[PDB]
Amino acid sequence: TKNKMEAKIDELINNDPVWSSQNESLISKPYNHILLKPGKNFRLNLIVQINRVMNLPKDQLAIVSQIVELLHNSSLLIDDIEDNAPLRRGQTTSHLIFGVPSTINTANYMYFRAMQLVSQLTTKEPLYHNLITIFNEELINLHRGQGLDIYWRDFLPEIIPTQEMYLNMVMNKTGGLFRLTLRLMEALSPSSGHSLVPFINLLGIIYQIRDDYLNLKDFQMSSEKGFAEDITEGKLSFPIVHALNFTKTKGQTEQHNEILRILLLRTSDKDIKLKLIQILEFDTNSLAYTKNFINQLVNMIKN
Amino acid sequence: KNKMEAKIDELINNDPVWSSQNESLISKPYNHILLKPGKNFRLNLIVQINRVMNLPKDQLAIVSQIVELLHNSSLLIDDIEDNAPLRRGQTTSHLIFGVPSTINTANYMYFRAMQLVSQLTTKEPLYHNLITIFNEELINLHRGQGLDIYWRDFLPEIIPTQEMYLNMVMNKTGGLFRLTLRLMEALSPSHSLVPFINLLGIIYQIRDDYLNLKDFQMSSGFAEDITEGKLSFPIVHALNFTKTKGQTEQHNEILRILLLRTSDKDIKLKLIQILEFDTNSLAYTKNFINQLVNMIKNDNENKYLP
Ligand SMILES: O=P(O)(O)C(O)(C[n+]1cccc(-c2cccc(-c3ccccc3)c2)c1)P(=O)(O)O
Ligand SMILES: O=P(O)(O)C(O)(C[n+]1cccc(-c2cccc(-c3ccccc3)c2)c1)P(=O)(O)O
Ligand SMILES: [Mg+2]
Repeated sequence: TKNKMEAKIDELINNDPVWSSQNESLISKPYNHILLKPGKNFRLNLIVQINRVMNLPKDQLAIVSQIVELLHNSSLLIDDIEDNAPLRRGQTTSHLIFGVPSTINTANYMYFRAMQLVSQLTTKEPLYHNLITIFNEELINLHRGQGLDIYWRDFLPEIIPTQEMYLNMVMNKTGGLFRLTLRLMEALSPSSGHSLVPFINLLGIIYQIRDDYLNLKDFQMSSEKGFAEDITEGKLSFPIVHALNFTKTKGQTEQHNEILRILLLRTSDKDIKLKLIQILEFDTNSLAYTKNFINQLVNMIKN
Repeated sequence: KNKMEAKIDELINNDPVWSSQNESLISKPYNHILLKPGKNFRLNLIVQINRVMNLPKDQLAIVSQIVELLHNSSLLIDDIEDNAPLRRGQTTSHLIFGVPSTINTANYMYFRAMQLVSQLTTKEPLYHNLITIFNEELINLHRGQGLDIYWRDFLPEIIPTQEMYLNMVMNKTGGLFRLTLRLMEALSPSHSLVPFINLLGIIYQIRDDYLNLKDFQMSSGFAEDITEGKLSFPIVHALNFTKTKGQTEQHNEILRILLLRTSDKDIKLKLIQILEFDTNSLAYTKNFINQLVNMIKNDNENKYLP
């Protein structure tokens, strides 16, 4: 009724928005699905290990953990949409089950739920301001890194990145969550000089180049060891970046172009992928180059 | 191994490298939607509201920028989520730069927006209030958008009621109206205008749902909401009306057309004719909007406005 309706609207607009625990469950489906995947012990082991120097009390360490786990899982949900990945940790990808729209919305929602947890880290406004800025800064870096990686891949051959460009993209893309985890911890430390940022930056780069490497190496050694999905994706991986620049430099026009063509196919044909990998093995010698580059990186730490 | 060790050492000891060219690459999907008019009515509302807030112009520019970023980014994401081919008569960004880049750019702008919040003030208490406001309304916006998408993609599992729909809108459409307002109120150097902005938000969304069908009916507007299978205000009224009146076949027929995700003009017209001739849903929505607007017009004791 013109009265009851106005009264109902009046009561609706004078209250916070209504949100039930049922509503919360319904929209958390994409996120709950990715949680079932393993790998959480080591990222927690990373946090733990790192704490053996930061000395954070345990309730605080646990909040950092929650923050990082949400950001990380949300990134994976989105990354998989962005890469059109059919699988994640041996399971069907969330966007294929619940659809791209819900998966995108849920992942972004969790970015903000993570943000909200930052206030549970302190009651001291000065520290709080610093933690948010860190949060803000590394998420900004994560997106800058991912944005370049995606652009190079989706607009290939518009830009053939050099090894230097690739490494700057990784510092942003992969170093983002590594630095975010460490920087939050270093701002919380009750310690008493320098940070482990440079170290974490190097760990990030070794992590990413090794990942790029094994994606091809595992497939080359065994078709049932991996799928070499980085090729299907058309990714400008470390070994690919070396092959594309080597070929251009040595004047191997045909090879340079065949590398691009296979990347642009977004193919899942195993033989075509194995051909590209053997091109990197025997012609550009990108695999050995990458293997050696990883080792040198690793020696920079162990030495 | 030292020239290589040297360059890595230089890399890991510096802030990550990011140039203005890199910034340009990444902004392309956002810039594309900028060629979209309307920015003035959104800034108008900002300027008009500022007559009660009176923020110093310099602070008003930053709020306005935070607002533009969030609104444009949310539209880029909205278009991917609805698989929309057009936005303001122009091809949507994701069809041009692809879905991957558009999502990433839109998300990047949410964070650029967030960074601008820290420049509204250096006062530590207030800053936190501003972040909290920001955080809370984005959360609401996603909850609402999440629920809207869920009802659409799971139909016919859940048919919302008018009440459920109104709560979804308070979260979805009210989020950014309230974010804008609440920020301005928190910064004001001078009763809350939040109730008024919520109503404005509800009016804006119902009217949006209404016009999407009316513009098509009065002239083949494409009625994309039908193609999208959206639980719009008229559709929600038609579904619950036929269910209550026990009109089983009309109920099912509306569900069937929505589930078709059809671009067929004749089929879309058939659904509209059900709404006009069977449920009288469009006339019901027209009336419902008028009533909401009257709540503002007949606000003599100024309960809602200042
Ligand atoms: O093969 P994908 O697409 O699953 C990929 O690993 C996704 N990805 C993107 C950004 C960061 C990470 C990542 C990898 C390892 C550890 C972290 C991490 C996350 C949080 C805290 C510490 C470390 C992030 C992975 P990639 O970086 O695009 O190769
Ligand atoms: O027709 P669509 O799909 O572009 C749609 O308007 C998208 N949408 C979602 C959320 C908010 C808004 C919106 C519309 C107009 C103005 C604003 C706004 C946002 C911030 C500050 C002032 C105004 C938000 C639009 P809808 O809500 O999904 O119907
Ligand atoms: Mg990836």
